[PDB]
Amino acid sequence: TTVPDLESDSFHVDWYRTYAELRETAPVTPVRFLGQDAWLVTGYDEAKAALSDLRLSSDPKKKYPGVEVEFPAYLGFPEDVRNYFATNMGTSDPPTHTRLRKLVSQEFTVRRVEAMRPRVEQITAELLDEVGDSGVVDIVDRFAHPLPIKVICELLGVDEKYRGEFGRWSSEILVMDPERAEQRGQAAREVVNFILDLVERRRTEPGDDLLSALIRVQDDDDGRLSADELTSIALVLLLAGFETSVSLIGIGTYLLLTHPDQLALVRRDPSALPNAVEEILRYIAPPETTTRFAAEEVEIGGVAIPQYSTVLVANGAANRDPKQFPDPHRFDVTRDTRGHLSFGQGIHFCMGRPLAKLEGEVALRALFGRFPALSLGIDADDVVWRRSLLLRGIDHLPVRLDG
Ligand code: HEM
Ligand SMILES: CC[C@H]1OC(=O)[C@H](C)[C@@H](O)[C@H](C)[C@@H](O)[C@@H](C)C[C@@H](C)C(=O)[C@H](C)[C@@H](O)[C@H]1C
Repeated sequence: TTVPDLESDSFHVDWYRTYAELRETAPVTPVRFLGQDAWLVTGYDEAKAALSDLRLSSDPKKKYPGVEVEFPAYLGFPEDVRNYFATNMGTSDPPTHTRLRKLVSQEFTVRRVEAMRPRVEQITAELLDEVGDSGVVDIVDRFAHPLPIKVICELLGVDEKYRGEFGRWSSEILVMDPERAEQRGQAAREVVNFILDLVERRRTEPGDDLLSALIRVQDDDDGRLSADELTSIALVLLLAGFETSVSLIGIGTYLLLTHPDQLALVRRDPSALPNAVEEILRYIAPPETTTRFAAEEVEIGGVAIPQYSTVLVANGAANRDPKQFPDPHRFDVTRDTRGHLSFGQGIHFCMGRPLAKLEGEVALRALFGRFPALSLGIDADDVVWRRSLLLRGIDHLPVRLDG
């Protein structure tokens, strides 16, 4: 009877209990969000099927007779701005998707990511060197945020003097508040103008960075990245390239800090960090929901999703489905996390997984290694969770360097 409003506090306050209640009733239920009807998928089997069903399109640019396609994530976005944000792998369906992903896969490799390991370690050490030996500091502004932003900038050839503004615009983009739709759309245009210039500079002065490489990437069959494709891929790589890791590092720091046994365990055993990263992602997936558009009627979990429906796959909620992950509310750094959906599922499976695990592992290892008595600077229940279903995270986290 009562259709859930994804804007309500129920989805930002102890929201996993809310997901649990829904999943129990119907793993595929109708919901309201940003003034339109949608379907929320909270069951694991259902979410995995949904992401595996190509009839559920990822392309917001496709047009359908009498329909006005509206992806929640592009709230306040002019059409040209949307196109700049949506002409990449994550916003494409095969065959376009296939060639774009393959072309980008030729340069965004494990080798290139591993080559960065030394940089990630040095950047991590320099940031930690600067916070001191004691007292309180905001681990986000001083570590979780600056590390990923510097790494992605180095990967995409973004000179130092051009790194002080986009962080602000990206932040605004993560929140989908109807009240600030205009400010959100304007932050998006700034990002677009920033990318257009970056591409211009890189075309004019090539380097050994990923963007320079993508500008040259080609293949007999796949062809190459068109100007629009190159610009849009660069844009997403920039944002998705750091915001996710910022969430991972912040949430991971908070989780380990608020779970004595898990904290104590990690401090005693190092080789437990890698799986901890996986469990941190399973427990509180940054990309809580991922959007899809039903190009045809699609039945998921026995529910007929009508054609033209907006579908929100609750990746995060799927990771807490007790049917897939027993005692889903227990943060256990030793649990077998195989199968979680925090990196997606299917053809759109995260392309940056290698880099994310590298950053998370290097960051958490260094932080908890450098400060053995690190502790939260506030009560666990007082942490402020970013109000976003697009990318969950923590934007301010006080910590006591010496306990
Ligand atoms: C912990 C960090 C990360 C998480 C949790 C994460 C998660 C995800 C998820 C859920 C998807 C699937 C989206 C969908 O199904 O529509 C995805 C796709 C993707 N991710 Fe990540 N990601 C992370 C880091 C990265 C990084 C560091 C980069 C860039 C350097 C990146 C680039 C991409 C790209 C380009 C895709 C598009 C895949 C495609 O459509 O073929 N990711 N990511
Ligand atoms: C504002 C809308 C966009 O969001 C962002 O770029 C966010 C900053 C990123 O954190 C998102 C959440 C990523 O981490 C991945 C899950 C998906 C990504 C790779 C896509 O391709 C996807 C089309 C995406 O660009 C849009 C949803």
